[PDB]
Amino acid sequence: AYPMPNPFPPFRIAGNLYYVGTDDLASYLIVTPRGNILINSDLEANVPMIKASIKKLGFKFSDTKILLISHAHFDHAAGSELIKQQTKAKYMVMDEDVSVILSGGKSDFHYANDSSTYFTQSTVDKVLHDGERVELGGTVLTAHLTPGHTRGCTTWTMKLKDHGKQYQAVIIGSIGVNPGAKLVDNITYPKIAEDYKHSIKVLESMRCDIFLGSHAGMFDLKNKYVLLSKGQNNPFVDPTGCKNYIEQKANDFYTELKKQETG
Ligand SMILES: [Cl-]
Ligand SMILES: [Zn+2]
Ligand SMILES: [Zn+2]
Repeated sequence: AYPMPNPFPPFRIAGNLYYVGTDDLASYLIVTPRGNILINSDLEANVPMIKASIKKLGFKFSDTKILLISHAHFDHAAGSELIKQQTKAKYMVMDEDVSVILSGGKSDFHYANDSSTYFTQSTVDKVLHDGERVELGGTVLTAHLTPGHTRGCTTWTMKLKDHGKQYQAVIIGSIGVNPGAKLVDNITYPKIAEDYKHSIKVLESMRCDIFLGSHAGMFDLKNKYVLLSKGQNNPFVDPTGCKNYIEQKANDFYTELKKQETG
């Protein structure tokens, strides 16, 4: 059973990007004059928490115009149908992950036969592609296809202005290798290893100032939030941590590949 995340205080990360997630599953709110964009619906049990966080910041849940996700796995997309019903937000997903979203996880190349990983089925209002942009009220998000973890895992990026300076925010979708995933001669997802390697190439050459991810633990949410409360110069601007994390996971992939190929 996936550990139920604990509530986390919502806050502004930089520019018009706010954190409205939990102490684990990370969710983001981009506020614009023409509505807001929400990233990651998390677990069903988390929807009320996400709505509450958005309202705590002084915004309206009803102003959610677009719903996005890091990748198609229950812990990041299970609550999407509820959010669509409750806000009428337009659901946009990377083409490669659409099948999983429509089938509620039944078509998952790895978890197709694990009902504990299934989630409510939902329709995709707009199919996204590598490098496509999502724009609203002047804000521009770019969807980067960084496959492997899921066929259509998306790494979202955007430029934020903070304290007069410009910073590239990167929400790493995930390039982690889940326990059991087969990297060699995968029957259902043959290009899995090839995809991970492509993601490593993309991520390792990607400008990254404001380091974020689908999971709080990826970018040290807790400690950075504490520094933020202490009033430190945006502790979320962490290009060094981003570089190191990407390299670490890139190496974690090769460690698993090595294990599967020679262990
Ligand atoms: Cl990790
Ligand atoms: Zn996942
Ligand atoms: Zn996850």
